Amino acid sequence: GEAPNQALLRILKETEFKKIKVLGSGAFGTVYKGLWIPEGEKVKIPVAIKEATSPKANKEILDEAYVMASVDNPHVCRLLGICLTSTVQLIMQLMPFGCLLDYVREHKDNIGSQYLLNWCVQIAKGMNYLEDRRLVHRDLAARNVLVKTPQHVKITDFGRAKLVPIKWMALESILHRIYTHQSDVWSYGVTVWELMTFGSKPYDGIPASEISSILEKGERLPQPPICTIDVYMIMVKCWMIDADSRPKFRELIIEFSKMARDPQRYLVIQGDERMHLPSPTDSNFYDMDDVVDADEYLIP
Ligand SMILES: COc1ccccc1Nc1cc[nH]c(=O)c1C(=O)Nc1ccc(N2CCN(C)CC2)cc1
Repeated sequence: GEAPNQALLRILKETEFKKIKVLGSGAFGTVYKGLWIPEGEKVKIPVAIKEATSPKANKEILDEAYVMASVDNPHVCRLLGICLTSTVQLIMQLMPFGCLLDYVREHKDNIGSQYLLNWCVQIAKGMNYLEDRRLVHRDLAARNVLVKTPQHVKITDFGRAKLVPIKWMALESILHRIYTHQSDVWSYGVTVWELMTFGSKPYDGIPASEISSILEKGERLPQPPICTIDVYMIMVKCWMIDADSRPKFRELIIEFSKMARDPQRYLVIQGDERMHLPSPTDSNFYDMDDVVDADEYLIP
């Protein structure tokens, strides 16, 4: 029926890696900056470690590990391994610039049309991969897209991924709890809106209980000032009542790619092209000796 999931679950030793500092915290626990130096490989891999102990919380963190180890794409956050301490630790690739939501907010005056459209292509690619792997994300947002380098973003948070965030949810999802890859398209449309507005909160001030009826009436998120009808039309198509009428991720890759070839024709930003963002060809962009990124460190 279904193909056997031959993914390898890597078990890392507590002594094999160290916690440098705290990146962010919440209700789940906390995410630490860290370094992983495996066995005797003469490599230092920059990592992010996701840390009360209870049997049900450990099932939830192990389910997230299962899903995360069962993915491999340049625009998806893969699980490097797990550490079997009192409470299970998830070891993932360090995405130094953090989430895209906080990134667009903090760097607005330096974010141009090329970056914005390149991000859209990259998220669509990552999402289309999840669709190929028959994986419904169920929590796509600009807060769940991480920045490796300003020119490379990846999809994260598989704590909801299967084979509530109302303001990102499709109408069928709010009303009937139906989650399809076309419901992820709605969440993608909201994500694009989050980027195009440089981090605005969707339906700000409106309570989540009012959203259901608002979408039912025919109301949608407004057109960002930088958005041409071409880009907004896409966002709107992601928000159709008929899930089948919404675009497919493979089409979103195509659409945003054509636009990324001539970004100034599709996004009107004041002082565009003269805008600068960190590049791997910059001064002190990165002990430092023997540091390899996880994307270049393959197999045990
Ligand atoms: C799976 O856990 C997550 C779910 C949703 C969003 C983020 C994460 N955490 C992950 C998961 C994997 N890799 C990472 O690097 C992270 C992560 O959060 N990294 C991360 C987060 C924040 C930062 N700073 C960016 C600059 N800012 C001013 C201060 C914080 C740096 C790295």
